[PDB]
Amino acid sequence: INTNHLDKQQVQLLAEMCILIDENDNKIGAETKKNCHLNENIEKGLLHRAFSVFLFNTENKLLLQQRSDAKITFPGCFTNTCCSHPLSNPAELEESDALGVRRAAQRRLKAELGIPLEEVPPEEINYLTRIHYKAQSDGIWGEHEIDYILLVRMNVTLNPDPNEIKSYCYVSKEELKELLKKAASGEIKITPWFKIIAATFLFKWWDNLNHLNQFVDHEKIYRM
Ligand SMILES: [Mg+2]
Ligand SMILES: [Mg+2]
Ligand SMILES: [Mn+2]
Repeated sequence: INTNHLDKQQVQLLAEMCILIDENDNKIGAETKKNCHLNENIEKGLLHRAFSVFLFNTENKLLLQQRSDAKITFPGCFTNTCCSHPLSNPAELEESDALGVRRAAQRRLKAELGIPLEEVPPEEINYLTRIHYKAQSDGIWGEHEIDYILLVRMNVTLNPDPNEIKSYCYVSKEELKELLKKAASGEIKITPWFKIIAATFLFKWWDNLNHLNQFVDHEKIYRM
């Protein structure tokens, strides 16, 4: 179907090749971003690899973004720092130490937020665990991913792309709770994966930013 009612820069990105995985995060093929995000294809079992970054500054504030109205899935939605997909190329397919996803994150942090690659090298990105989830944006578009959860603690310089991001802000624990109450009462919108992680893992990790190890689980894929 017909992507003419949609933003041109976003549409171009639909040609990007994502990693098709089985339910255990083993690579099984490669498919365009567009096909990976059609509900019709997700209903046929299509599942791709993804990542979510949560970036805290040195005041321990979480950087949140609001997705531009240009985004094809979940526009206008408040969400964690940066999400995307590792590309089906040899740089980002690399599975040794989840290096391919961490490289993908660094790349998207630069593309979405204008964060210089040097400010967040792949070593500064802490891969915690993975979550499997399925969620619809509308009738046509949706998500089905095993999402790599990445944490960064870094003071960064921002110049975000207005095509990707409507607004952004750093929040304290209490300010996010306040924001999550506005979401629950329909005053703003949040993405389904951010709701999932906020309800389940986020505040536990947040309380323990110095000791993130007890949370590192590279074996278990959490099913939400
Ligand atoms: Mg994104
Ligand atoms: Mg290797
Ligand atoms: Mn996706």
